[PDB]
Amino acid sequence: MILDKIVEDKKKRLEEHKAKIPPEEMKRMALECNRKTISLAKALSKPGLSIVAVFLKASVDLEERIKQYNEAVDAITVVTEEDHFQGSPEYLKYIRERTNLPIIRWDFIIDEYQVYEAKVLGADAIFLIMAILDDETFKRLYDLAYSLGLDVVVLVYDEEELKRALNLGVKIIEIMNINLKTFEVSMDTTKRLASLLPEEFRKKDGILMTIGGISTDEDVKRLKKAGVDAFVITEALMEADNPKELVKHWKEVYNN
Amino acid sequence: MILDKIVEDKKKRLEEHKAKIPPEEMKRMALECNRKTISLAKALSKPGLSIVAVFLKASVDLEERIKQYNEAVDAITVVTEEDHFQGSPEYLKYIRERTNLPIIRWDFIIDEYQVYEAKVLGADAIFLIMAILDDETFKRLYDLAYSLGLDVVVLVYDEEELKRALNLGVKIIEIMNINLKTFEVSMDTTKRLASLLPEEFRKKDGILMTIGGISTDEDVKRLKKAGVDAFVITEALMEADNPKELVKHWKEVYNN
Repeated sequence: MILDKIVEDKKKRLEEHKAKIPPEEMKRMALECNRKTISLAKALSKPGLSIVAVFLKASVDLEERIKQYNEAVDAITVVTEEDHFQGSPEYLKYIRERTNLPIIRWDFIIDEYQVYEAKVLGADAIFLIMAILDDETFKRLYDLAYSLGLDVVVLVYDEEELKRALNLGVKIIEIMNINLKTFEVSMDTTKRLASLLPEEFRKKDGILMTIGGISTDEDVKRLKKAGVDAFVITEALMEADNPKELVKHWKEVYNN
Repeated sequence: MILDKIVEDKKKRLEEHKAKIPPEEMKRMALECNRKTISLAKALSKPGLSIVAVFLKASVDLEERIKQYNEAVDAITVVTEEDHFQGSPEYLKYIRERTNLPIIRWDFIIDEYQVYEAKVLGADAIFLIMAILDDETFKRLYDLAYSLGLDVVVLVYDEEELKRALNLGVKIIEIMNINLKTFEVSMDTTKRLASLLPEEFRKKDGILMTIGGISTDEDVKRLKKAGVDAFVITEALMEADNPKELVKHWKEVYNN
């Protein structure tokens, strides 16, 4: 119903893109074209809570929201998946022109084509999902992204993905606050998994990000306790009349 | 991005329904109201390949498609999830009035409220997903559905879910033909998992259903080889000009 359609749509989209810009050419452009990446790692490990805002096209007002986010948050995620979310390379290009913050490309990134393409489109980082990559494929894509000067946000969902992830040298880990077995979106997830991080994680420049289930001041206080360095926000920042004030308040609750 | 939104939407929808029809009342109606269920089990274990067609509202022509499906397929799945797919109790009611085939309610069924509600709405079976139910909750909902005269289609995705499922007495198992680690939708999945079914599975009235990745005659021949009793179809039957001919041809390829 859901997972099977996401997979088949993505394979067809990849074939549609590879037709327009062939893979050997996309690789050529990534290697030849000049772009200094804006460091996501530096923006996420700065003291205090870092905020990552998400740009979704669906599930000009955009120029305004970009300007608001530019003054409020620390990095931007752009969703380029096309069938479920109506993203596109053009959408990312549009936002890239209008912000100096680090951009993370969010997509189902399973192919080196998409890593080269991320570099070409001006992303500073990509999202890799442990659940849809075996260990060989993950290491390949992870290494290629860093060879291009990109950071990588690694999404984990449970204890063995985290284990796999730490076992593969990962430095930026995002935990989704979902618990499928209780059909719940709660910080109880990050809390249990964060406890399994080694004590040297932050010391060795490890970065912990979370997404989902945080909306109250008490929620934010739980993050600091857990060693979360950054929070990824979707609708809460889209719907806020005053994103800068919301971020400022979250950061104060975190720091105090 | 995806999983967290599906979970939060579903919890809010459940609260919206419980407000209109409280749970104690929904239970009263399920127990008091008269309905003889149409046996899904009998329709799926009849000799040959059984076809289950899916009614999705999104992702009157409907009256026509129902009539076409009534002459072609062996059971109907109705998606009642509202936020991702635009289903509704009304949608199920509408289809129920117009078909004598067994109906499976497809939703994220995590609450006995939804099992009682399925009975009230005229479903003959419900869908339970191993991945989003712990063993206590699964057994409760599985047992309640059968106490109401409903069948249960149990969705499994990997080897330990199947193990869990067989360990809980399940009789109708649906395998989704997805492989997350290779980001593929393929019968290679059902084939590997079907091999792990005990030899007594079919003898003890076990029923194996698959969904996804089958579209060619060779695909269909792989199903029989694997002991698949039924195939669940979505777009292939929606888009067919002649569903009865498509089903007839699939059934011939299976039987020969």
